[PDB]
Amino acid sequence: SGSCKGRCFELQEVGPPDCRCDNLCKSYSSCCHDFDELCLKTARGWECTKDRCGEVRNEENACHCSEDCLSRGDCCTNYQVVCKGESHWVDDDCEEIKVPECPAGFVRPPLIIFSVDGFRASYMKKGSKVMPNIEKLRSCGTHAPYMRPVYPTKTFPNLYTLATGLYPESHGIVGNSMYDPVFDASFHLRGREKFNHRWWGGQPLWITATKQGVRAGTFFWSVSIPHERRILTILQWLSLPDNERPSVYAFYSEQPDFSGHKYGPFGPEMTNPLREIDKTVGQLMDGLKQLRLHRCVNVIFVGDHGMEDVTCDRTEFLSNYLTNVDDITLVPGTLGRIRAKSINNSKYDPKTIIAALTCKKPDQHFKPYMKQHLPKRLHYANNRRIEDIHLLVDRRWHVARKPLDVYKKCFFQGDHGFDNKVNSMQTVFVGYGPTFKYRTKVPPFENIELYNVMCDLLGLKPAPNNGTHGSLNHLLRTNTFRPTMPDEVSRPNYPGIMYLQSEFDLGCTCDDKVENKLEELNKRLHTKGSTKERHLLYGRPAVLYRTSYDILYHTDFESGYSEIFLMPLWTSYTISKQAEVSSIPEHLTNCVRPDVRVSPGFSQNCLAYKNDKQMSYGFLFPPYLSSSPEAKYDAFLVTNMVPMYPAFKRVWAYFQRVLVKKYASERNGVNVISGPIFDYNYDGLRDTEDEIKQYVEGSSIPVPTHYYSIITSCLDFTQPADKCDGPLSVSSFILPHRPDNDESCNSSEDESKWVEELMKMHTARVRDIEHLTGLDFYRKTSRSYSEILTLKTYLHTYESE
Ligand SMILES: *[C@@H]1O[C@H](CO)[C@@H](O[C@@H]2O[C@H](CO)[C@@H](O[C@@H]3O[C@H](CO[C@H]4O[C@H](CO)[C@@H](O)[C@H](O[C@H]5O[C@H](CO)[C@@H](O)[C@H](O)[C@@H]5O[C@H]5O[C@H](CO)[C@@H](O)[C@H](O)[C@@H]5O)[C@@H]4O)[C@@H](O)[C@H](O[C@H]4O[C@H](CO)[C@@H](O)[C@H](O)[C@@H]4O[C@H]4O[C@H](CO)[C@@H](O)[C@H](O)[C@@H]4O)[C@@H]3O)[C@H](O)[C@H]2NC(C)=O)[C@H](O)[C@H]1NC(C)=O
Ligand SMILES: CN1CCn2c(cnc2COc2cc(Cl)c(C#N)cc2C(C)(C)C)C1=O
Ligand SMILES: [Ca+2]
Ligand SMILES: [Ca+2]
Ligand SMILES: [K+]
Ligand code: NA
Ligand SMILES: [Zn+2]
Repeated sequence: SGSCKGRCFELQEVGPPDCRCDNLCKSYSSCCHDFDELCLKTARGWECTKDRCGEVRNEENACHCSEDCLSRGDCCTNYQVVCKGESHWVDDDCEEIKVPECPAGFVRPPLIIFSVDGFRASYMKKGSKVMPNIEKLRSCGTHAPYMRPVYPTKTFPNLYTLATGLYPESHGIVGNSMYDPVFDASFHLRGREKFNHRWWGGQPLWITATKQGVRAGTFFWSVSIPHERRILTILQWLSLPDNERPSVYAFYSEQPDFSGHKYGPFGPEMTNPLREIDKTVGQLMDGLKQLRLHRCVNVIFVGDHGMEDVTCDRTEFLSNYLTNVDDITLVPGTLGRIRAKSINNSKYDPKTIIAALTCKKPDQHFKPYMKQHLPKRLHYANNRRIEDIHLLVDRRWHVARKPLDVYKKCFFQGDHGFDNKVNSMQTVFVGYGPTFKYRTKVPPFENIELYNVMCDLLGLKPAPNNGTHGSLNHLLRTNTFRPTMPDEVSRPNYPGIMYLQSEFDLGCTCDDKVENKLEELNKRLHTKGSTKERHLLYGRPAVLYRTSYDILYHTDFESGYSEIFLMPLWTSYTISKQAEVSSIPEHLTNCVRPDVRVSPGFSQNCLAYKNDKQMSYGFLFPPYLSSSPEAKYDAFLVTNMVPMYPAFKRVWAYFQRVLVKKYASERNGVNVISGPIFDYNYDGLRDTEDEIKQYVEGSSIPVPTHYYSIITSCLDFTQPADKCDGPLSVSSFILPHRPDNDESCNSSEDESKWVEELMKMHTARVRDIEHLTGLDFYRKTSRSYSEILTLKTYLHTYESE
């Protein structure tokens, strides 16, 4: 005589073999004997009808149309519509919600997270005619045109990111399928291992809430609970008394993802799943309205990822590239992860595998990487569950090991998982409620930001995460989070002229014996910082760690020079729309000049570069853009030199000689901050000096793993970058410092055919560069700090609209 009565969908999960009545009884195959009869009632379906109005409460029924259903909180959601002549929520005009309009005893507005699997961003416009409820939320509330998922653009990684504010590499759910070599265990969609708590790192919202005294409803719903029942359960929970009622709830829909896989993102069959999801939204909103909570609850309508057209004929097979294909294990599909089939195979060499997968067919539809060489914006490396070899797959394609795998399983027309900047992978965000703004459209943002906001909505302190708290304040009417700029840890030195030329023995020559007093005070003033206001538009960056460095001023650029790394941490310069490009004179071709402000012992030397047959050098401030022949000499200072592989110099030279001036023309001047990054342990964080794995031969000169640039101008491009009154515009890059161009399959062509495509692939947020350098940018603008935080999280994705 099993005991689920009274306990249907329990919040305090009890301990088996005492029988369960919650969303993980079904998932464990261990429900109390009568769960299905008591907790999954369906008799008479989900809608009141005229003839049910005022009925005699009968507890077999799925939901109720009896008089007493409201204070019980178990009416069918259309009860007041059918039996009281009330209107559907979707038929009421939008009215601003200026304050929460909540029953007494509510201590904060509840939050409902309505998550929709595979809801591609473009469905909001393309399906608007068949989703009236969703369209009301979007138009009346706060929405973005799209929301960026994390990579990989799969379900578990994304939903767990939403819950935690963490990148996959930090929370540990790095794919829908995974092998952990520490546990020696596999995580799969089908089956039970995925439930073990050691997979799931960070602190998800339901725990953050509970630890701070805020009760949560379930986040994981069994696939056997119909959607209408999930909705009714939420509404029932919302009717509980004060001391038991949760404040945060989640609803999950497996659609439109399930149908998008079968039919493709825009298959004609997709219209019905979109209508069904809208109806479910309408049920929730009508249900809240009956409870007088429709102007009390904050609702978030959010997806995990989009959906692209993918068919079994667009499959790449590794057996067409590798003679040795049976010696590897592939995690396949819309990304590839490769590891050895046996770790006892001493033959298995990842470099030979990468080499055999690189630019072998002319329109090859995947590109192989060592995971540390993946674009840093993906943040997809610092986890032992991520295999060393990664294949980034072109949108619309699959990769598989051998052809049998794809014909012992074309059944599907849709898939997802690709690079998170791909337009088809973008998803949705709408926020509706008293805490969200009214009829407001906000720019696109990343789903890692939402955890912080959900915490702000609930009055919770978020666990440490990868969002930038405050960057989404512009979504919110109140409960904004007002952070303070991080404190500078190291104050700069400001060295004057302290060394004579003969103190330097650098192996460096400069054939420059090229000797007024009007001009002599002029050069002195430039060295003392007289043009700094022009080249350092937003103040100097703050150094957020302990180190020794010098500010160096010049006519055309300013730098923060590290005595520890023997090069600039940052170099900052402004190029106006009218700047002229010039070429390096021959009296200066291999010229490098001692910097008499900086000791020989804290300087680079040219002999190390001569000796190092693989390493050459470039400059952070480009000599090509110097303002005068006198100022050009500053660009050849040893303190503006950085180590560069010759293959990388092709990239860098094209950027400096062609692209910067192009950007200045297009944007009405640009301010550029460039520098090195050292991330030898691929954790996305600045390396300390003891982490550096490579030096210029025979020297203490460390070799960067990457070079960054941050390119800022006026959002109103009719104002010049140096005289901007309002909001700013930025694009940035973190380019991999590689000794070959194997990544660029067209690299034998001229740079105008491949360098810009490389830079687009390695586009970056300012915030990414901050983590990687320990610098804080944009310290002195006339803009609000939250606006600046938004700017620092911006990613220029170079996708069409
Ligand atoms: C994105 O946001 C996140 C969150 O803010 C950032 O991640 C943090 O990065 C911090 C710096 O790397 C990191 O701090 C370390 O924590 C160690 C203790 O960590 C444990 O406890 C915490 C707290 O509850 C917990 O969060 C951790 O969770 C990780 O591990 C579990 C497995 O048990 C996973 O389930 C979970 O997914 C998570 O994994 C991720 O992080 C770990 C590293 O912590 C990675 O290896 C995984 O791949 C994955 O990315 C832990 O359970 C602490 O020991 C470290 O301190 C060492 O270093 C300093 C140096 O001065 C020293 O003071 C310490 O004593 C210690 O040094 C000694 O140990 C060294 C290492 O063993 C040893 O080599 C030395 O010789 C010394 O003896 C360090 O403080 C913090 O853990 C994570 N948090 C999370 C959740 O990931 C992330 O950086 C952000 N990303 C970007 C790009 O900004
Ligand atoms: C295959 N699969 C997919 C997801 N799923 C299932 C059942 N129910 C859920 C929904 O899960 C969530 C919903 C939300 Cl909204 C958030 C947040 N934030 C987090 C989760 C996780 C997953 C528990 C982390 C299921 O069978
Ligand atoms: Ca999904
Ligand atoms: Ca690092
Ligand atoms: K060299
Ligand atoms: Na190449
Ligand atoms: Zn899917």
